[PDB]
Amino acid sequence: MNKKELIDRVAKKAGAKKKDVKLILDTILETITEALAKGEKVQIVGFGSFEVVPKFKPGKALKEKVK
Amino acid sequence: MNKKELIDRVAKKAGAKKKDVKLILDTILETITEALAKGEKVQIVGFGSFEVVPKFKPGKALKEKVK
Repeated sequence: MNKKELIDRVAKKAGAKKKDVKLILDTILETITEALAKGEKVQIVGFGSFEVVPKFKPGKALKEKVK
Repeated sequence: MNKKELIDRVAKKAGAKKKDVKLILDTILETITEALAKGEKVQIVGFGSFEVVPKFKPGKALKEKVK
C-alpha cells in the first residue's frame, strides 16, 4: 500500500473526508520528524517507538498481531 | 514524547479537535497493523516503509532531516 491508499482506507474507516485525513496524517509525520530531528523519542503505546539514524522499535502488541 | 503528547501537538498544529486527531491516529495505526498482519508493505513517500517481525525502513528524506 502507498500513502494515497492509506489515506483512502483510513477516510473510509473513520468516516472522514480524505482532505482531513491527509492534513492529520501529514501533521503526524511532520511532528514525528521534528521530534527525531531534536533527538527526542516518539513512543506510541500499542504500536512502537521511533528514536534516533532513525530507528523504529516495534511494541509487544504489534509484534503479536504480526507474529 | 508519548501518544498523548503527539495528539496534543498535532491538534494544535492542524487546528483540529483532539478527539478527531485521536480517531484518525488510531485508525492509521490500525490500518498499518492490519496491512502488516496480511504481509503487505506500507510505503509512505517522504517518511519510510513498514514491512514484515515488523520492520521500518526510513526514507531518504527522513534520514536527511535527522542526520
